[PDB]
Amino acid sequence: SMSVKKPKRDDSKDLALCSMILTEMETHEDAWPFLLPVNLKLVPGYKKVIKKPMDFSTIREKLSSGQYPNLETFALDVRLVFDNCETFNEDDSDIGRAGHNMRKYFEKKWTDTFK
Ligand SMILES: Nc1ccc2[nH]ncc2c1
Repeated sequence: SMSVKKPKRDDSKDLALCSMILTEMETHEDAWPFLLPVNLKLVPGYKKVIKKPMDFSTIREKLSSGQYPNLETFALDVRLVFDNCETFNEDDSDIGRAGHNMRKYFEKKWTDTFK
């Protein structure tokens, strides 16, 4: 509270570390459904169903331009990619499996790096 400061974690390396994690996701072989925005003109249903589209290239642009206030907002956008994937794809599909794989991959990197 006012004038009562909690010790806080050193956050000076957060930007660099999120960038490295995002690089590892960008170069994963199962990243292909997530590298660019879904084409809302060509994919039926996506625009109406998925209220907040997100993809790795958009996360990279936001990270590179100071649009994440902290590392938690970065993780929220990453998880949004995989939550959108589950909403729109059957678990059994190639894209559905890719999303579950990438989520697992991310969360381990996240835990190992920050927790
Ligand atoms: N053609 C095609 C098939 C499955 C898809 N999931 N998301 C986009 C998309 C496009």
